[PDB]
Amino acid sequence: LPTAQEVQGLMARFIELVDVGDIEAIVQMYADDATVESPFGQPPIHGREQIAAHYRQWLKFRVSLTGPVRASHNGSGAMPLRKEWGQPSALDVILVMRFDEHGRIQTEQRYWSEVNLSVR
Repeated sequence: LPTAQEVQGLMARFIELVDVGDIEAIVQMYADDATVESPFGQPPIHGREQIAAHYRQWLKFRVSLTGPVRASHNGSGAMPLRKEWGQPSALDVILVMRFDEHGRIQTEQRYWSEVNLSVR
């Protein structure tokens, strides 16, 4: 499993990739059978093709870290971020990721809902 420093690096890079919107690079950071859990109790997204399709649908956007990555010794980490984007809207999110032996995202948990949305 990646160390804590490696997890920090990985999750930072993930943010960069989402910010530029490089879908292929994003998808490759995920394990081939990765699972992305939904904060809405919808079915999880499973596997690179579904993850790709969802990132393609999902992607006019700015994503940034609002604070340091919190890395662990168990190959996982959590980070706070803000997504910004007709009005000036923001969404506050926390992402939790568990990585496999190859430094790829094995599982992802996403924390946010409408209460974290600000339309201003």
